[PDB]
Amino acid sequence: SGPVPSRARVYTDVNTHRPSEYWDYESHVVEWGNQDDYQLVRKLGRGKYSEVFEAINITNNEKVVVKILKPVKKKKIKREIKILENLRGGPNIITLADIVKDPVSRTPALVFEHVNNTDFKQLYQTLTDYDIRFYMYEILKALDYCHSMGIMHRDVKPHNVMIDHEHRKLRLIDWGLAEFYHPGQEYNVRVASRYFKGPELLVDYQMYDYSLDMWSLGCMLASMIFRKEPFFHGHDNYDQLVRIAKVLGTEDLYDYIDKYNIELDPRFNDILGRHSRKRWERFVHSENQHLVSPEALDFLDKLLRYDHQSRLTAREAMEHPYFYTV
Ligand SMILES: Oc1cccc2ccccc12
Repeated sequence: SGPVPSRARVYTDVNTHRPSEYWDYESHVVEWGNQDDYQLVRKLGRGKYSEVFEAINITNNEKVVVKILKPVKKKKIKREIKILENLRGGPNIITLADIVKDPVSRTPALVFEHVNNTDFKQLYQTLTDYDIRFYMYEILKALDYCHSMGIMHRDVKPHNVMIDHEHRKLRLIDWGLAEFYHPGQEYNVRVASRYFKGPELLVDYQMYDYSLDMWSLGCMLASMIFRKEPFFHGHDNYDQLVRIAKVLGTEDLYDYIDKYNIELDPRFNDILGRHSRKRWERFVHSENQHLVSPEALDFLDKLLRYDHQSRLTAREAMEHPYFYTV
């Protein structure tokens, strides 16, 4: 009679005991300042619904980042602004400094604190075993904080992790896919980048929680310690699950779908196959052995699990021996 329900093991009722104003983003009143206080300097990047610029606040001569959001869908922006305002000031959370509109275009624009980002492809080659442990712990601080605030990022990936390595500063950015956790709520599974999508989304199990973020974090850790980017290299959403199965075996996938009474899409019939559970040590090679340790492997094993309930919470992850040196 449908799928078996599930709930978060931590911060389960944090939003339930909160007033609706905190999580009712649809009712949140957004007030837009004048963009004339900001002078655009140069374009930094371009997203599907966003153009990002480096800018100067002409009232204090401070550099900022301006995200000109394309009004593809309102409420989503309301959701992102409400979440950004709720988390504003939290450890390693990007600071939303202002919300503005250009007088002529009337285009919505989010103003963030400036982060002097080190290129990922440049970072990935200079980071030591210590650096990986350090930055993973910084990400866990941001995740345990937003989960405690009843929020799941739902888009954890390297490009959403901004690091100023010189200043050892880290920020979790892009909260446009983030959502408020409400126990028993069925969410849209079309979230996260393919490589970091958790098995719950690929099997279309809508009653997921903060643990989705812990799966994505595990994908990042695996790519970093094994120097294989991405780790689960799917070519589509269907193939992505097949790639997870090629490492965690097809036995636990059926155990997981049976535990939650999940109906597998017929598209999986001819592509899924039969696979065995691999030892994490099989991914160790000469090029990555300086980043691997029994602690790192035990920690990874406890994040990359089919069962979202069985994964370490961000708070449990922070207590792992892998972080004793931080
Ligand atoms: O050093 C790292 C550790 C964990 C995650 C990272 C994400 C981006 C760039 C570097 C990272």
